[PDB]
Amino acid sequence: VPAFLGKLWALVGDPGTDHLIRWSPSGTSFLVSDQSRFAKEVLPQYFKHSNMASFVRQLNMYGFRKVVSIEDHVEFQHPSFVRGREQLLERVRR
Amino acid sequence: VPAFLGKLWALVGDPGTDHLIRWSPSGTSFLVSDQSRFAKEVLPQYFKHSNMASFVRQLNMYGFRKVVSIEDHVEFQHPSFVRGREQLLERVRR
Ligand code: NA
Ligand code: NA
Ligand code: NA
Ligand code: NA
Repeated sequence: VPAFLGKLWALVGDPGTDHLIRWSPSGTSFLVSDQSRFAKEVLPQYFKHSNMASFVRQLNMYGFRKVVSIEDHVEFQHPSFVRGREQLLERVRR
Repeated sequence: VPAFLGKLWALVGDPGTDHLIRWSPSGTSFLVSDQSRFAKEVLPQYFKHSNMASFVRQLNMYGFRKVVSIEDHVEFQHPSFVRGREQLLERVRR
C-alpha cells in the first residue's frame, strides 16, 4: 500500500480526527465535515502540509470520486477504500 | 425490507441485467450504464413501469446519492446498500 493511502486510511479511521474526517456509518465512503479546518488541523499531522488542493488532486489521481445528492463539507468514495477491508486497499492504484 | 428495495437488490445483482445495471467491482455502489435503455428494458421486468423519473425519485426518498468525478450513465450509492450485506439492507429507510 502506497504511503499516501496508508496515511489516508489511518487519518480517516483515527477517532482523534473524526470531528473533521471520518468513515460513514457503514464505512463505504468518508466525510470531511469542514474542508478548511481539515486542511489546517489534520493534514499537517499526517502529511506535514496544509494544502487541500494538493490532497484532493492526490485523491483524484487514485480514482477517488465524490458523493453528492441526487437533487463546507464533502464526501469521498473509492470502490476499494472501505472500512475494515484492509486487503482490498491493495487494489487502489494510481 | 420494503418491496422496492427487495426488487432493487434483485435487479442490481441479476446477471441478466448487468449490461444495463450492475454492482461496482467491490459492491459498494451500483452503475446504470444507459439510463434510457434501463428504463425501457429493466424497469418493466421488475416494476411493471418504465418511468425513470419515478424510479430516481424513489431512490432519493430512500436517501440514495450519486457518485461523480472529483473534477448516459449514472452511479448511485447508499451507505446501507452493499453487495452481500443482506442484513445491512434492513437499515435503508424512507
Ligand atoms: Na472508524
Ligand atoms: Na477520523
Ligand atoms: Na452481482
Ligand atoms: Na444486474
